[PDB]
Amino acid sequence: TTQVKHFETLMPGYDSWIYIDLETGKFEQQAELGKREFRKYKMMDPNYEVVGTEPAKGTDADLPKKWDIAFHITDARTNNGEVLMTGETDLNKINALPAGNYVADAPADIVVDMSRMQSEGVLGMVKTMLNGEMGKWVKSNGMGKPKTVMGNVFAVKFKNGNAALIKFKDNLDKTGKKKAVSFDYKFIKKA
Repeated sequence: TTQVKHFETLMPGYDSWIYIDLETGKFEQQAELGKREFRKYKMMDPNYEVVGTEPAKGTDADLPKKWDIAFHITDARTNNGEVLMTGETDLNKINALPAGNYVADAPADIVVDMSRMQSEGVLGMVKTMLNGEMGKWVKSNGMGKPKTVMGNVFAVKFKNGNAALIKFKDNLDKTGKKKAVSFDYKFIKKA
């Protein structure tokens, strides 16, 4: 288990991801590459008509070479990882992954384009993979309200045998106007 490391960055827009290599602390930015569906919604109902499509601009082969976890706004994805939101809130009081119910990534739609939501009630959506558990790093206070960063340490097991313990710090910049992802973490290299 490494010392505690830190990661922080201001987030890009709805059409982009950051990909974090937890081992090196480095990240790369990249657009969502998946095919898009423009959906017109009849009032927060899941009933919609398809009004447009743009083809995919790439495939998973185009993804950055080395990454463990990834963020799109507040959505989270792992590179073949399983996540458990533990009950621990002090990252200094934990140095190994506990037993429990670890959650794999599952199919999910993300919002890639929200520019025509006000004018038309249309959203560009892409079908991708998200990790539902890690997604809990921010808790909604209800719509139209700033979310709150949860204090819990998240445990992450990777297929490759590495692991991490992550505690989120911030989802906004200092002004509180711009999105961000900030956390402290310990990396546990497969021995």
